[PDB]
Amino acid sequence: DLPLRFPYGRPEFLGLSQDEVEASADHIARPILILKETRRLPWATGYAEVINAGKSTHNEDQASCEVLTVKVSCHYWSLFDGHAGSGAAVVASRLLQHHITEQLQDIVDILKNEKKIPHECLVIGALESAFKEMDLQIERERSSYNISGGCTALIVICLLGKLYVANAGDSRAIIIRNGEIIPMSSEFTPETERQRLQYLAFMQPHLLGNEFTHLEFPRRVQRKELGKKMLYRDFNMTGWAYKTIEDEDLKFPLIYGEGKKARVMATIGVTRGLGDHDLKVHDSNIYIKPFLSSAPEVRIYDLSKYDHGSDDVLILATDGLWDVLSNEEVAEAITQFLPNCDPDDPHRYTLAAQDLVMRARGVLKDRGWRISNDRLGSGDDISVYVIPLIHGNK
Amino acid sequence: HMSDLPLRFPYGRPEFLGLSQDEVEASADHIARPILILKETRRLPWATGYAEVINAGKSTHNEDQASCEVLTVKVSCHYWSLFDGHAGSGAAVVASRLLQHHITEQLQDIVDILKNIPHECLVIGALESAFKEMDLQIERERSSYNISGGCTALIVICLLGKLYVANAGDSRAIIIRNGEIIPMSSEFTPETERQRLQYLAFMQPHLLGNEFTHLEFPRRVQRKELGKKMLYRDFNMTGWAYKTIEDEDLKFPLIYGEGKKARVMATIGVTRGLGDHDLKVHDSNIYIKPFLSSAPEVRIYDLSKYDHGSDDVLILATDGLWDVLSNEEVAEAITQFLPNCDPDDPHRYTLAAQDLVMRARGVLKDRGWRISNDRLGSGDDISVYVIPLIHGNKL
Ligand SMILES: [Mg+2]
Ligand SMILES: [Mg+2]
Ligand SMILES: [Mg+2]
Ligand SMILES: [Mg+2]
Repeated sequence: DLPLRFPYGRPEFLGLSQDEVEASADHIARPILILKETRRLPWATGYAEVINAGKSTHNEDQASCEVLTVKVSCHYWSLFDGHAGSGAAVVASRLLQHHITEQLQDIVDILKNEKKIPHECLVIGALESAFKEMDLQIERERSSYNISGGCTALIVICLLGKLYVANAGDSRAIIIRNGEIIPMSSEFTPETERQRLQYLAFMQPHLLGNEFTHLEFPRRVQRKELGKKMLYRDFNMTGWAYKTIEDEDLKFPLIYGEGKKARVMATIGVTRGLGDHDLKVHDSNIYIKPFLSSAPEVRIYDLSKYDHGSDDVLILATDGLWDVLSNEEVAEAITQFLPNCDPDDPHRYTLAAQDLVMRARGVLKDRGWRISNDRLGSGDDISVYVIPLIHGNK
Repeated sequence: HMSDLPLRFPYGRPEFLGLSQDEVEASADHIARPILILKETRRLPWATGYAEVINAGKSTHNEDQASCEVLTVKVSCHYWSLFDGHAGSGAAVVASRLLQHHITEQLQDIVDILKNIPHECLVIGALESAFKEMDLQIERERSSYNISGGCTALIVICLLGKLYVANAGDSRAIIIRNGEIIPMSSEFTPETERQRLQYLAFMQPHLLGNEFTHLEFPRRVQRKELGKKMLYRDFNMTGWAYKTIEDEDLKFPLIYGEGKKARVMATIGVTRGLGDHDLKVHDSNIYIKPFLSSAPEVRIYDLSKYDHGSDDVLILATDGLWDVLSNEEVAEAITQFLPNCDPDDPHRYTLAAQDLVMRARGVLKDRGWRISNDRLGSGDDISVYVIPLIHGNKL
């Protein structure tokens, strides 16, 4: 009905032209696109991506990477895993950096120059406000532009010799530094956020629409067990204890499923990010957005405290990577791939990124996408940054 | 009112001290501040050490309470507990007598699973429910008995070779194992709980009674700054950003202060525990209890992954100790003291407990109580358990 805020596409730094773009969206070939060696990114950052194995017509991942000027320079990398549409992810790929820039400008003069407030806390609050302000802008432009769906957001900035990794979703950032894995992010899923979700449904039961219960049970409760004792978990418990099933325990659980496929209100499997303002429950007028948050967790890495080698890297990747490769596998692939490349070859990290995507996507024969050890490959969109920390050395 | 009701229990010191009430009287001296230790004639489970000392004058009674016994689930469950009472001794006395019965009963619900979802998660759950049920019982009995004030609750059980440390308050548990400090709990303060507190006030603004705002500011906002930009911090923020000050920012902050002066609606400086069901904001009608919680955090230490020594101890203490002694000073004091008593001396850990209390309490000057390096001594009630992990070893 309404116009697109921006045309759909792939990251601008891939310099694709719209016929290249549609050769990319091949669900059976799944071509791995990489940054052309002729186009260098900040810090010679490597990038690689690939479309899902069928579940959405378009690659709903997006990514932006550039050097911001704050009136000081600020390096920037972003990944947005869109869902239920490409809209939010494209909008955030273009506009979040503007919000980050505006928030940093409020505080840039404190940075170059009664609760005591460290300067990092100002930078963190600028990122925190920037995510909040990117939402809101999506919220208010919903009714004028077709900004479909929702997206997670994972961004990194390098400001004054520190990395700030700010995550609101289930993408993941890790540093691989001389083989050790430094996690720079945590995921926001119905699993990791259960207590927050439960407590909010408890404090505001009208958000459940008399269709869900905020209590969590080992398996689905059917009227079969009404009046029997059963294990339950409330927002205040990490553990389990017994309760007599008392009618309302019959409703669909607010949190259901195990692990990576736990879902809030039978609908969404990630609890933070942007968009999803009008997202409702399957065939229902219950809104999901009260339960989601745009608020990112922000972690800091001081680049000045370590002399990083050619192989010490920050990996940014959407769940498409991490859904099949552990942190340890990614570290093993990185540390085994990069020593085979000339350390002064600017393409190194793109090829490392291509290696990671390859190892998560796999090869399609007749048994579906398989990676190493005959494991199912990832059928999701996969986007990978490989950021060489050697260019952040003081 | 509660003042018209009889006491649920008479005031006393921990039962296991076997103090006659002449001895109890002798112990509530605020000038000599006598350090009470466990009589060698009364052994505690695991030869557990215990020492305590009354506050320097800020309340007529020692408002700490402590309970130590071997419970039986119908299996054996060792139980140590500290309650830092406030605004009265009633909650802490009641909790020191009745929380164990809630624990026993919640454990009975899962005892058959234990000796025949991970099992730890069931023990954890029982503790979390027991705390909720010890509150609630206080909440109902409130109407028939004078269960004054509130208290924090730090408890430890040993069940089937694991220690569960359930903390709701600002007492602290640490293991000192071969000189290293293994933290077994986190305090629940207006600072550590800021975002929970702010978000609850955001969700339920009626809890502020139009006297408070949920936003935090680097200092108290003055009316003079209406319309100007100021750093603020909201519930979803760890950092600070700018905002224009808008009338509602002039209300008194929900969280204001730093360290132990940090307070919630200018009334309470600890945010978890039992009791306080009728606690109200300083001169007013705003109830504090909606922001309080009885839910402990539970941490597990597996007593089989390590063959513990004579000097490997779990230290439980109320903030009377941790307010003037850091974890490392406590570790310094344990590792310096315990090597100097016969390993087979059953009074070993009570003496270490006493030494900890004494190192926190200090000596009396014309200026007040001072510890080492002319530092100010603790003026609070101090209660310390030294629990020797050697008694938790395999087999
Ligand atoms: Mg997606
Ligand atoms: Mg994905
Ligand atoms: Mg007290
Ligand atoms: Mg105290």
